[PDB]
Amino acid sequence: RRWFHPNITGVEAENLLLTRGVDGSFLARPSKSNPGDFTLSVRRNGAVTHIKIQNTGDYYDLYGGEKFATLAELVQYYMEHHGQVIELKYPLNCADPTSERWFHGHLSGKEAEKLLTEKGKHGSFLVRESQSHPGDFVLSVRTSKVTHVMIRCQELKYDVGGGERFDSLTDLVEHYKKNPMVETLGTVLQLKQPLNTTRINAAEIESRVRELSKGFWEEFETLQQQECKLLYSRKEGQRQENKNKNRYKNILPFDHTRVVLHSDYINANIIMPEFKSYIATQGCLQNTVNDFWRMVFQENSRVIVMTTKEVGKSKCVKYWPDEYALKEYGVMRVRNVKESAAHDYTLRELKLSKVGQGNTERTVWQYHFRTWPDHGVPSDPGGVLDFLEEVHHKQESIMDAGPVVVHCSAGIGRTGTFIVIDILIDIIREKGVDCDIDVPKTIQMVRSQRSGMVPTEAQYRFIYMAVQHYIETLQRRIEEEQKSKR
Repeated sequence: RRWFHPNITGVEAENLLLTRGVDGSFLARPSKSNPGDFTLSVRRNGAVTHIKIQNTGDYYDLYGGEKFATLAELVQYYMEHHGQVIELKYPLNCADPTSERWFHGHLSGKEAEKLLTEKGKHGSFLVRESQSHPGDFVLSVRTSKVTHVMIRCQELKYDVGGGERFDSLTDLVEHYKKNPMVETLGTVLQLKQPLNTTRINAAEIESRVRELSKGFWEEFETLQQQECKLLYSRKEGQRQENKNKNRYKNILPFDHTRVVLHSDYINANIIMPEFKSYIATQGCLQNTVNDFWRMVFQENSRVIVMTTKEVGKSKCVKYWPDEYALKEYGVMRVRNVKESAAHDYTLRELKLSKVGQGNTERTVWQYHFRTWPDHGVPSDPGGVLDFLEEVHHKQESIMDAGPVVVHCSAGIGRTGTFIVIDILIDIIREKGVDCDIDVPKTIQMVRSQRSGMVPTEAQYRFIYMAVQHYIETLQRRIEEEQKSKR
């Protein structure tokens, strides 16, 4: 993601496009006028146009245009499709390495070495600012030893002391990743993966949250710089016969992880924790109700998680019948047995069966979350955690249960937040308080299965807050089992 510039103004973007760019040149930058949103600065007829990209929480909405899952999918679309006519021809690469995984800057010699010893493995690397020589940089690689390679900045160009000269540190790292440096003793300085700083033991969660609260925006931006690596094919969703099956024509499921209906299409993806499964799907459309019940039956889904409220826009269509009423959705029959109302949710006991087959009947428990706000995320994660614990205990109670169907609007915002929290809290529930948990790495893993899961920093912070809250209730529980009470 070279076209994204994290620390530039609107005026700086115009100068960089007029002096170092041409007609068709472009870049992406965070909106300083409205935090959270983004701006697409494109050069046309020797003039710079700034187009607003609204990050609503559910999608990336181009002002007076189309809606997308990620900023990378927006850029990828306009570089090969029509239209705006404004053209996205040449991506203007960023010299700023601040948003990269491997960059640290603030780090020192002994500090980088201590982090590489415990957190690192063979091939772990980092780029830090030089202490003894201001302006220069240091590349520290683990291989079993830690090797330091100086990066000299000579006239805005970077080099290791010999060879090619690069415009940016990202260009230096990317080149030596493909062509690795050879040590004098025949050792190979492999740049396999950057040093993991985000990986933390679930006991030091409160301390990490404290650090990011003074932080969170820096960590989430680093994760957003990885969305170019998740540009998998979405051809099945692009089909003419599948266009109206999509709520948003560009937020499409990945072909390798999509749910194939054995008329085989549905905007849904199977989420597998690649280190309980989930079906991350969009909000039901009036023409996709039949396809939804085909998916629940085929995949043997027993728990449905509705993250959108019942009560001025449509996010999900009533795919279930009224209490005590029975409905036929093509070949599938749904019977609403009982509706249980809690303050945060509504539990609907639905009986799904194939028409003409009584033996195929199973109980599908639909959990309808209502307390979620119209705009933004709640500050207290207690309500969501009590809901997910109830969802997990219902899922665990059923013997032959398939994936948990989770849906919102585009099936990427709330769906992504609810799935990631449930994955992370499942590790803490099974492996106890002492276990390794990585928030952005879990999101990136979920993101490789469905386009842009967890699109906002507020939703990213909410996961950290929900994980911290869940560990605290667990810690208080064990402490209470040891408490003298009367």
